[PDB]
Amino acid sequence: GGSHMRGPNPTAASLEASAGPFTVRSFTVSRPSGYGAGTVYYPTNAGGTVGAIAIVPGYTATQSSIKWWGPRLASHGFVVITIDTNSTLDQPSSRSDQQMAALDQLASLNNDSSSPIYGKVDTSRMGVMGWSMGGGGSLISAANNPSLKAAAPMAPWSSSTNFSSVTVPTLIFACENDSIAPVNSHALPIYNSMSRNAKQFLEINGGSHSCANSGNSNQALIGKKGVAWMKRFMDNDTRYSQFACENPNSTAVSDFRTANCS
Ligand SMILES: [Ca+2]
Repeated sequence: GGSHMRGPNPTAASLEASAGPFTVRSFTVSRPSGYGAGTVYYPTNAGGTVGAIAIVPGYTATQSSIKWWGPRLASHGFVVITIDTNSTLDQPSSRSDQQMAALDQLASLNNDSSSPIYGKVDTSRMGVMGWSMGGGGSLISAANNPSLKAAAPMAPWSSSTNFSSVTVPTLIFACENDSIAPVNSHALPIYNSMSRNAKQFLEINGGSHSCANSGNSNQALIGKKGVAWMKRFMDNDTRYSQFACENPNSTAVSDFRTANCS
């Protein structure tokens, strides 16, 4: 598909800032199809079509826990939907279905001349993210939909750790002191199961289960890595290779691993 480069050349400082290069606006989805609710964040001035990312919260949680990713990613050139699930008690498989339904709705709104994102989406370039059970659902989405270009589960919770089938580039954020989805029985065995993909594991030092959520104390680092990963793999943009693949050399990181990254 070639590359899909948007925006000025990245620097560490420009990726650690809270606001990327593009102005962002948002709207709530009027008739969500297959999920509970969504807010769509989009760049007004990206200079070309951009890929789409759907983000799912955790069990009992709402969009507030994942909201910060909307403007953070959209401002670098992505259409991002943060969803609420049909019920906040939905399990990971249901969360995956709703995540994929939200991406499909972004593709439909791209066809809709009355939508703010009419013609703004390259619907062939999509990614998945989520927290906790939504991170589990993101891994299910990636396993079931290898056409996805990237995945970034955060403090994932899953009953099964075997994601050996996944071929999608996957960045797993983990939280060192997680007591809800302990790293040793969730994020790390999940990470080790994947032998068929580019992958990365970033464990946040001292982090509780909410360490990648809105209001976290490491938005510079986490946001830099999330954006860099999505830019590298959703846009095929090798200006981001070093940022996506590098050990961040951060006292904020207690464990860093990566494989097959370029
Ligand atoms: Ca520590």
